[PDB]
Amino acid sequence: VNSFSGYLKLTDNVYIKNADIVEEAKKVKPTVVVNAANVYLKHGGGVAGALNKATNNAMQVESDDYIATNGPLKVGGSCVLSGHNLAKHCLHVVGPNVNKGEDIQLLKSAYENFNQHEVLLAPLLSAGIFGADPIHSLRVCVDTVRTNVYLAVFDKNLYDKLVSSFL
Ligand SMILES: OCC1(Nc2ncnc3[nH]ccc23)CC1
Ligand SMILES: [Cl-]
Repeated sequence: VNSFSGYLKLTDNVYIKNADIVEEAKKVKPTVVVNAANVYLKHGGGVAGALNKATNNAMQVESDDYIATNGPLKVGGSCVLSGHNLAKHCLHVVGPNVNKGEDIQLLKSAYENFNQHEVLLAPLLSAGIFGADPIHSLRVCVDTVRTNVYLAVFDKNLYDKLVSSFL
């Protein structure tokens, strides 16, 4: 039993809700919130800009030190950093950016990072400003993630279409 509330069960391990991931994080304080990161951990907009703003820019400050030490992430890769006031940990995951021509096949690799954590609050990777088909992102999630994932989907109209086309 966990404290996630109001989610629709899609499969044995995947759940979904029409909500801002930032608000779900503020309410649940999950062990792991997933950020839809880019390789530079520049948290400007979308999920990343919203999470970072909610941390009063502490996420960005921590991220800049991470990059200065370690260099950029790989597309499809991830790192674990602090969750600040939103969660215990933030798993920064880089899905491919279709607008930059990055290989959508890397979306599966991106979701594989979720399997290192038993329970996660996550957005749809590569959706929104990242330019991929969100229906496809949900399919890859369900077919790749084996741990328990709670998907917060900000856009109401998007949430409605994701549910209806699933089974
Ligand atoms: O609409 C779904 C998507 N975006 C978001 N999802 C969850 N929480 C969010 N907070 C800000 C943006 C945002 C993935 C594209
Ligand atoms: Cl977005």
